[PDB]
Amino acid sequence: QQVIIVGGGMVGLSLSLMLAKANIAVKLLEAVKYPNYDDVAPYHSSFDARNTALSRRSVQIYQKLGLWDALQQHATPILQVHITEQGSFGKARLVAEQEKVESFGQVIENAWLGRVLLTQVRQQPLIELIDGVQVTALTQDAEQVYIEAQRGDEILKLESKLLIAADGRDSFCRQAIGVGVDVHDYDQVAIVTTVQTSKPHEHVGFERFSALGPLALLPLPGEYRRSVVWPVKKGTEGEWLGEENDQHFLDALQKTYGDRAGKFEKTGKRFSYPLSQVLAHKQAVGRVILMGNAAHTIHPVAGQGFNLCLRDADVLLRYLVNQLSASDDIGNPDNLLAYEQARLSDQQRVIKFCDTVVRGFSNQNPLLKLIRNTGLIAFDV
Amino acid sequence: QQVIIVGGGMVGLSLSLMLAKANIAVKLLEAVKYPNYDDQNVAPYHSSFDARNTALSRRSVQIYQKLGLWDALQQHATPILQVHITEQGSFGKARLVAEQEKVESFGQVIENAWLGRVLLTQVRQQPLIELIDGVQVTALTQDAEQVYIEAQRGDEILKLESKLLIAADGRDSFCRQAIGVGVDVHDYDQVAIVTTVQTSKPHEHVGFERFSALGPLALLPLPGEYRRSVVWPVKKGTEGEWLGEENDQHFLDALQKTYGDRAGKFEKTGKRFSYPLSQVLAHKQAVGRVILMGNAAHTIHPVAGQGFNLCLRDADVLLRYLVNQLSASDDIGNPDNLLAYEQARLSDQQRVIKFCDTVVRGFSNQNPLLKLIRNTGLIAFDV
Ligand SMILES: [Cl-]
Repeated sequence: QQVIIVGGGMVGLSLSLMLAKANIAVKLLEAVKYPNYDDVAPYHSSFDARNTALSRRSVQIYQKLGLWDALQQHATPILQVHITEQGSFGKARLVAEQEKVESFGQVIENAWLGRVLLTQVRQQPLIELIDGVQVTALTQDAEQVYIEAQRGDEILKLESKLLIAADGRDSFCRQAIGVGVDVHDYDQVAIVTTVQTSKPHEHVGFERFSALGPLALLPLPGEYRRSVVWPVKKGTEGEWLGEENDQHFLDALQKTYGDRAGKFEKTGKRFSYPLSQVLAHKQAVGRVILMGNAAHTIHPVAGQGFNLCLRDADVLLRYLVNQLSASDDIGNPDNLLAYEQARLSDQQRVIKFCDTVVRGFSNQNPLLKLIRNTGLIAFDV
Repeated sequence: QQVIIVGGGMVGLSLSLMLAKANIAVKLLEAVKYPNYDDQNVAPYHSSFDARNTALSRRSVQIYQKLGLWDALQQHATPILQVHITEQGSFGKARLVAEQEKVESFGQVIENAWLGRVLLTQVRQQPLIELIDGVQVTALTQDAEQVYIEAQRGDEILKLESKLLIAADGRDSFCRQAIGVGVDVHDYDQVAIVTTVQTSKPHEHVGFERFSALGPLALLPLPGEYRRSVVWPVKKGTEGEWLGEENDQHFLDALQKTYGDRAGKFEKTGKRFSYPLSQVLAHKQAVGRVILMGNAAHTIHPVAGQGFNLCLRDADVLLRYLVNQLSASDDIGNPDNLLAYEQARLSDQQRVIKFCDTVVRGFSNQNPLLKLIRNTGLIAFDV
């Protein structure tokens, strides 16, 4: 092979497929052992399964890869958004209609996204899948990267002209190349789950600004299934978590939305992850490049930062293919530095956008602050 | 009498009525001669298409309610019950509809001619208000005890004294220049084109605003069910293609092209007034026994109401300082009491001025509804 990718997640699996499509062989390393579904294995969307909001560029990226036709089987589009409020300024409704395909994006089930990616990777002869290995050494010289993976008793020694590190927020390769991270924490915790409503969503996403905070209702592939996103202050998560508070969670959703979504009949397990940002100081060190959560972990945004990672993968694929037009060295360090410079503006804009979204959770009645900020009618403050 | 208000506009008339309600006699001066309405059938009241309007806040209506005047003022004042903001963009189409919860919260749009008529009529029936019209103040001096002014009627020279002088004589206030107070001017490179239009569809107390390349185009209701006020900020230098009788059809075509059929056909437009968006601030608002009120203290244009709602709040707070001062002294124009009032108003005026900058800077913001849909983290976008 020519390229080594450390980390076999959504980003790593997607990056290996883009390289294989560009006729670039790749060794993919992953710590966990993948399920070998060999007759066969029936996919069923679980109430406790996680979801991901894909942007239009992410859908287009998978379209060029020829994978969206399969990914669409368990992904639904968002056609409209309905935003409402009822505070000390009046009731207001914001309805936005989509007209271009996937402008509001698609909500895909995570289990289906990884299954399609894993199945297609195993069909590509240019991708050598090496699961059950944990990298424990990484060195560099002027010509190659050297890694030592551990497989129980065996030692695995590999080398390549370029190493792509996509091993998650707690990346091992990032600390091996001596790169620190900056951590920004927020006093918020996102409560996500999957509920079942008597009324179908009809590809409409909902959000209600209440005293409990912004309560989201995203459509799911199931016509009567919805994905809830509910950020709250740290410590307030215990009131809604656990099987003991299943109906209490449904009661808060019912009294907030009333009958706009019908009756909240069932709910799954409520997941909680603190809102924070883990940003690496650098992304390119010699012939090693950080991709995904190894470079930046931005969870509070829609898509959990996955759309930004897919853009990094698409752009890196171009910088490597264009480099191969000039020489046989796909791991040209100056090319990796130029790639990082080309991604700086988009990454900083998303990182700043994440700060705006989290600080916006405190803003109740934002539709009527927009009405006031027009200066058209006379409020009194 | 005892208090002299210089300026017989909407502010001076309101202030004189507020002082009269508090049992405070007041002399009111004005440069223009007022038309005694009486029995002259030649001149009743008409809602002219070239007349100005004012958006009154809830507290402003509450102030006129305490004065027993809103029952008559409502005859030519309409409430805003809904606000519809539309927007079209590359990503799609969005609409925001905001309704009213409590009465008067969205405000009332009153005709300026009717407001001045009711105020002037009520002032003339108030014995505690001495109305002196056709007088122009040509001199203003002051000592430790009184203010001295000299007004001219052409041949008659009027000399008046008072313990307190309330200067409400407009943006080019003579009293502000007499006490030696300069102004600070903050200018924007935009002017606002306002006018009154008539539409085939009734507005039904619904105010509209559409964002486009022309800038934010506002359509607000008026007392006439088919009358609407247009608020249109443009860049300085391009207001000529909309002003003038020869551009009446050019102006109506731009309204029809922006709103389509949401307001029916734009049948008729009045004269287009173009006033520059700017803030004129007096360096000081109180010097001795002279105090500035209205546009004499701060001319505020970009916001709805043209600062009038701020002036009524200024007058309401001023009455509280004057009434309490009279409860402990006979000097209603104590300079230190006026200075304590000015500092207490600094917070309100400064936040209105900052709100003006926020409004003006928002004109350059096209597609604001989509930005709100983006800034909530609901769906995945990319810019
Ligand atoms: Cl105002």
